[PDB]
Amino acid sequence: SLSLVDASWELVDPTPDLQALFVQFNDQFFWGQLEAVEVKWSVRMTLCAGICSYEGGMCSIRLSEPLLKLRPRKDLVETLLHEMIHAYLFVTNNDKDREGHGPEFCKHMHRINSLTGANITVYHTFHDEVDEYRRHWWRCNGPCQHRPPYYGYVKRATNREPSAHDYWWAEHQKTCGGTYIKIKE
Ligand SMILES: Nc1ncnc2c1ncn2[C@@H]1O[C@H](COP(=O)(O)OP(=O)(O)O)[C@@H](O)[C@H]1O
Ligand SMILES: [Zn+2]
Ligand SMILES: [Zn+2]
Repeated sequence: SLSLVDASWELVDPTPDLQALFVQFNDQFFWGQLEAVEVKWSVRMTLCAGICSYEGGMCSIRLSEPLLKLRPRKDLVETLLHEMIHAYLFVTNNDKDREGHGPEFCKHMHRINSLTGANITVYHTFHDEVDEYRRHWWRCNGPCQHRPPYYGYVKRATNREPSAHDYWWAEHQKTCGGTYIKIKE
């Protein structure tokens, strides 16, 4: 069975094996196609539970140890599978939907949920979180997408774009110099 909803889905895993999960899911759900993709824990990241970075090539996934270590297994697994769908669309040159999570995303999302009983979702909060999260997102198109601890992200409560108004702006200009493309609000 490919079912993931077992006894232990709603419970914290003190010793997750992220590499093993990746290998398993590449084989079971992505037809082996994610060979070039790598997956790492971050002990530093907090703006996102999960991210991808694409060299535009090699694809990287990062999972937030701060946000996931104490959460139920299901949240690690659903976050990882969400990121692997983005990775798959990148690897297969099928990431041309206008939306972040357009029809292509929902096909894999819906399909993997069918196979496993999981609930991968198009939103990037946890199912139990309330509505007190920042909705306006930018991502830098410079090298800092790969750079810890923000991976290019800026998440704000209003449409307040990254600018010289920001205390960190001059630094980012020197250390990256990329431009902040609007994504969430
Ligand atoms: N040097 C940096 N380069 C790029 N982004 C940075 C840098 N320093 C901070 N940031 C951005 O600023 C955020 C921290 O801002 P914060 O101090 O929480 O104020 P705000 O209320 O504007 O979010 C980070 O999450 C990241 O998006
Ligand atoms: Zn996503
Ligand atoms: Zn940048």
